Amino acid sequence: SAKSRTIGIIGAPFSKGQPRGGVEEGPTVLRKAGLLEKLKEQECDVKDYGDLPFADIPNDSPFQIVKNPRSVGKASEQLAGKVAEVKKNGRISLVLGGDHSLAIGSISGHARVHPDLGVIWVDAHTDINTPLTTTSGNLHGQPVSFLLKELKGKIPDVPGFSWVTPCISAKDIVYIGLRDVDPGEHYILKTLGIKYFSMTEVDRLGIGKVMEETLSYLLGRKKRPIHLSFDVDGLDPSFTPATGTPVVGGLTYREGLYITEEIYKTGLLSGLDIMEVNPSLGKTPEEVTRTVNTAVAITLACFGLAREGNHKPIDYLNP
Amino acid sequence: SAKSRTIGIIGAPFSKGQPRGGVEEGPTVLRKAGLLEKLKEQECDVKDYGDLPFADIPNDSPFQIVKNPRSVGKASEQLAGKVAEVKKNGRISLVLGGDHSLAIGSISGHARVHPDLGVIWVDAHTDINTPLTTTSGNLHGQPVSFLLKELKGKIPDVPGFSWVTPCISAKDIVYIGLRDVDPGEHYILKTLGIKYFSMTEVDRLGIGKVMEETLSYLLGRKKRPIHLSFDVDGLDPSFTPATGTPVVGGLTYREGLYITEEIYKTGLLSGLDIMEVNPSLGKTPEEVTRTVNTAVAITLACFGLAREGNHKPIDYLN
Amino acid sequence: SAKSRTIGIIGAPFSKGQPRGGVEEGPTVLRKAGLLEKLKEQECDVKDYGDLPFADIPNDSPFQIVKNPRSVGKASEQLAGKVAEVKKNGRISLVLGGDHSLAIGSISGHARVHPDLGVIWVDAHTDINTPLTTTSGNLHGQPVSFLLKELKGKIPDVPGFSWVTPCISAKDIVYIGLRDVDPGEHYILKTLGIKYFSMTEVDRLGIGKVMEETLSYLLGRKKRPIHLSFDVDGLDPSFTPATGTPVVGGLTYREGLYITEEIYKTGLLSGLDIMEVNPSLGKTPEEVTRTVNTAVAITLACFGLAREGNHKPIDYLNP
Ligand SMILES: [NH3+][C@@]1(C(=O)O)C[C@]2(CC[NH2+]C2)C[C@@H]1CCC[B-](O)(O)O
Ligand SMILES: [NH3+][C@@]1(C(=O)O)C[C@]2(CC[NH2+]C2)C[C@@H]1CCC[B-](O)(O)O
Ligand SMILES: [NH3+][C@@]1(C(=O)O)C[C@]2(CC[NH2+]C2)C[C@@H]1CCC[B-](O)(O)O
Ligand SMILES: [Mn+2]
Ligand SMILES: [Mn+2]
Ligand SMILES: [Mn+2]
Ligand SMILES: [Mn+2]
Ligand SMILES: [Mn+2]
Ligand SMILES: [Mn+2]
Repeated sequence: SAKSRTIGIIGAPFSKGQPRGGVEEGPTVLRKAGLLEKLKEQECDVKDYGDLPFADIPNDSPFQIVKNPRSVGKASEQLAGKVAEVKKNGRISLVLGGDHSLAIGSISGHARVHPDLGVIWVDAHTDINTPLTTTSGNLHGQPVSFLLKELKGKIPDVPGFSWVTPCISAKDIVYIGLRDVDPGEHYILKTLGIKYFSMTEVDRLGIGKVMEETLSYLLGRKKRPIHLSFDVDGLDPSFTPATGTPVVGGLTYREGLYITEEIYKTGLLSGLDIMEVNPSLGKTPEEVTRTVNTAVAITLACFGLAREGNHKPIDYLNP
Repeated sequence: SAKSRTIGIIGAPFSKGQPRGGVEEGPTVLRKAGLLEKLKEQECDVKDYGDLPFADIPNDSPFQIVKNPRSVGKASEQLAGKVAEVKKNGRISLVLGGDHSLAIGSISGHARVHPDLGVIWVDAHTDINTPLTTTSGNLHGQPVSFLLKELKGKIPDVPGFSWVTPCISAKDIVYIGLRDVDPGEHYILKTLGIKYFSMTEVDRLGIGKVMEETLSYLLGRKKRPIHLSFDVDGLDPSFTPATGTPVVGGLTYREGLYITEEIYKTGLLSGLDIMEVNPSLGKTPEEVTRTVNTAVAITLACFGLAREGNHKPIDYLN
Repeated sequence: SAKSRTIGIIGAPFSKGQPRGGVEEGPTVLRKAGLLEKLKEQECDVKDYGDLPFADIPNDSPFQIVKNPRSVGKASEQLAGKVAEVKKNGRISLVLGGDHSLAIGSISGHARVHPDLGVIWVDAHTDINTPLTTTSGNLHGQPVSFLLKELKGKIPDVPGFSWVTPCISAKDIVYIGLRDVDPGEHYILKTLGIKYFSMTEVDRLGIGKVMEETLSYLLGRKKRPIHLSFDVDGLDPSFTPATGTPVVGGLTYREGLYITEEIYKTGLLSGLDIMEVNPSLGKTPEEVTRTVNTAVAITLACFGLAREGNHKPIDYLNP
């Protein structure tokens, strides 16, 4: 199959980045929904590397207020190794989460094989809090801080993160869907001059202009791999309610599909994260099914499924 | 009343273009909602040509996988005759469906009186499958194939369709709202070079640019008649749930009203189809009422009802 | 605090401008939701002038079809005096309604201190019916007609309104969100040549272009105080269902936040009305809260709360 439709699926059943149980069932519910089968139906070369075990770390005291540092640290270190293995096999790494702290490992591992990569971060949250700016202490709101080169000297020695080396510069990341940012995070976002399209920008410009600007900002100088880190809470909770930190006034089902359709069209998608699907956080069994279906739809669009339609290079009027 | 406000209403209680029962009740639920009365309230000259009787064809064997060919063929043939009669009487034909296979008859009947007409097709689906590309065999998903001049020779001899003559060229149709297109249909669109605004285009451009481009593509050379074929599943199932083939991520209530408001403003609406309203597919009685109300609102906008407001040519302050 | 964040709160528990009971509980439910506390949390200087006592007028006969004229007349006369007092104290007047007839008093009282003010009217309705064009006889659908200078000679001697002097010209008002306009109102709108962005315009242009044009139309010549009169039914009933006259196809939660965010950014907000919140019209206990939370969110955006985030002028990376 073509490069843009060759896929290495990694299940990352991990939850200790945040306090709500159930996010570790994300790989299980996404698979049961028939993700692998639906991708193979759209001419994809899919290989399943299974679910990473993430063996228990019973002795994992907090670093100041930062909860489960060694667990989050080790899960991300093993994900890095697995993502790098998938990348070396000439496959787009498809990380099924799991909480967004796993992005430390996903982007790090991807950058080991492709150091020139650019990040598109779809989320309601910046996840750029450092272990010292965080007020919650939940590492799922800190991944970007461990990855940025400009934040070196501002990240303290956190147990389980000594393997981490900042791999991305402030200029190679674009945020889309922002609407819930902490004071410390907003300060980081402005002082470093990170490119962002909050909900305000999406409202002002329209998702067409947002995507046109996002892709020109990151690819204008030179074509390079794209790493899309998709947090389902980035979409409005009317489409993805079964998630840990939902915020009203989010990206629509259409905007979510438009972002992913545009990234596919570049033929440069190299890494993908489908994060924060928590099937225990539905209010009804339908809310869970609605979130999973939306997450599956976003994923299919990342690998070629277009609303206008798709067809094989054959004559349909004379079979 | 003005030409843009003179209507000939045709009831088309037909369902055999698809397998789900209840879509034949569409003319009944749209009328009960007070469509005729509400149109007369907005200074429309309304003439009701009634509901067409669709006689049973008991031995209507399938053409390959294509279900009920003679039934779908005869219903359209009847609709074509009625639409032409309405058009000759200087009226805008308002077809109350019924499934989308009735578009074969609606557009054919309209083209007999106005051959230079342009088609605006609002829908989640292209309905351009031919009897040979179709996988479902449901005729409601093949009306455009029978109408296109470029597909002459690609349509086999289907029982009940020998009266059909392709009346529209690939350059005379614009699609709005596409989000569920079959491989064969996508091939047809691309090879014939049909103009389309799928949900991707609506997201990219905005409905303002979509309409500006749709109307310029069609009338740019000179003014010509407009046939709007409105399938309620073109709109999102949060506004029109009571329909046979609903697809998520659809046109909003606002986008639907914006398309119809822009078409009204041209004063060139000559034919209208309000299709696929199925009152048996509402999960609650409210889902049915919501779909009917949305369909009625779309129809009123086609004949002048504007969100900014409307007023009679009199002095309201004196 | 900053002028744009120095606020004076006025409670206006009044309902006799329409026939549905409960809209007088609007100030009570908005306060209970913690509006004052949330504003002080975003560095606002908040002063509460309390709830205006609206004494009963037992012998209130209708003027033709116009219901409760003296009651509506006296309530706005009382509000005008209070708004003017708040304005003289160098504060942004924040009127918590209450039905939209109170806009007669809110805009009048504001114009006594700032006569060059511009009005942004966020609503589904024009509220421009005169006491003679109205078919309902409900004064909350008439405040604009009492305020316009061009409609002087067309407003009859209505009991309780002799204190009223038209303070705004047709060129000084912009409508946003219109979708339910009476024939008489549409005639007034067109004959006077009032600037408006009905839902048709919002769909055509996008809220970005709508706001850019609204602010340019009013502030292009000279900076002037902005009076935002926000009726919650201007937003779609999926966000504000607990309201008297809901109309489908309204402004989204995002569009509402975008309008208010843009008005804040000018630093020229001088008067604000949060009207038609009726907690008795919520089909479930959930519908009231949704409407209330939405109204509180709109208000916070008017005084600085931004979706991209906010931060204090301190170095967060080096405390
Ligand atoms: N910035 C947060 C954090 O934990 O740092 C604050 C938060 C808790 C209270 N208000 C929202 C959650 C947010 C982190 C979001 C992490 B996510 O992976 O879902 O983007
Ligand atoms: N192209 C379809 C067909 O029946 O040909 C296939 C369909 C069934 C399963 N996938 C979508 C329905 C579609 C026909 C749509 C007809 B309609 O009037 O609703 O637009
Ligand atoms: N123009 C109205 C009026 O009473 O003037 C007519 C109305 C009643 C039935 N149809 C809509 C209500 C509208 C006025 C609404 C007042 B409001 O402040 O909520 O806009
Ligand atoms: Mn996240
Ligand atoms: Mn998030
Ligand atoms: Mn159709
Ligand atoms: Mn359809
Ligand atoms: Mn109002
Ligand atoms: Mn209103």
